[PDB]
Amino acid sequence: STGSATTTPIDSLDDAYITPVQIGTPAQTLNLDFDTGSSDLWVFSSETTASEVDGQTIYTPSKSTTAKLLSGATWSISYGDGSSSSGDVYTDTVSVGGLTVTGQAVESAKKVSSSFTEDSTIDGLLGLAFSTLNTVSPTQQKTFFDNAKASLDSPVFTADLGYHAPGTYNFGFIDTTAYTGSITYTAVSTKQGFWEWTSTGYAVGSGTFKSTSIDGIADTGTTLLYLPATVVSAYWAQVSGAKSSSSVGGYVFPCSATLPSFTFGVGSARIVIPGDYIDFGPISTGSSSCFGGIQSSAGIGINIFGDVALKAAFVVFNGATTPTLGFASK
Repeated sequence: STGSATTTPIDSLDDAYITPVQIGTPAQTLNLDFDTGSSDLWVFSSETTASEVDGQTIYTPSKSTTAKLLSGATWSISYGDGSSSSGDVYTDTVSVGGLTVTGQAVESAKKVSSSFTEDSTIDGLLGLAFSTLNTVSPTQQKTFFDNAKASLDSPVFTADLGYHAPGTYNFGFIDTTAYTGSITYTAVSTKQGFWEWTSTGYAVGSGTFKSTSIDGIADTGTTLLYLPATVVSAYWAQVSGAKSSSSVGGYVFPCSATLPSFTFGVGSARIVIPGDYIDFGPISTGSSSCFGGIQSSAGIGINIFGDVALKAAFVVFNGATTPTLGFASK
């Protein structure tokens, strides 16, 4: 089997991407944030505290003839941005782009933090990291990809995120029309539960490539590119007026600037992020200070190849017995 679904930016900055997902019988379609940095499929629901729902579409398990309470199971998750959610668990039929999994754990939110309530466009998350990170207790549950894998034509999914435009998540096949050149594959460590890999270096603009190993995660659920402070300083030093602002929470730059590109290495190959992809717009409405799309990872503990980096590439998440990551230009 295969599936193919379009993923759409939630706003004009590509702050996140939503993909329609069918849950239950008859189908209830929710728009979920596919997140290769986590491993829980959770949704706003008929059980979510009413004051914490503000415009999201909800899953109502009592209206699904295939929903079954997973008795005793609870979940609770906290994300790197400080947001969180928790609740109980049903199993139900879940389909993405024509690919159907029966018995998928659907984690129903009883509580969500303010940032989820405040984002009316995201109805939940669909985790695509390794199932060892799934938070369901006392019986850990499998991701949608893990459950689908055996049925797929090939044990892979691909992320093809657009810049200010829709893109595609494919399951079970590699669309050879969706990229240019060849795909360069690189090793993955699953020891932390992430799609963790080592970039071979970077360049700023037209500058020379610096060969240096940068360990990080491929994370579709993170907006920006978080890299070591040395790398980030070298980038922003090429932008007149750019500075790190403790009050804003990162590097800012004059909105009048033209940003240089940023290149990262994948083996001997190179992915170029155009400068425009690094512009996240005014820090507040009407400001002439703009927020940078490359930020320091120094306070995180891990480097994160988020959407800013991933949307410059066609990315293969290869879930074979030894997982690997593939990157192609497009």
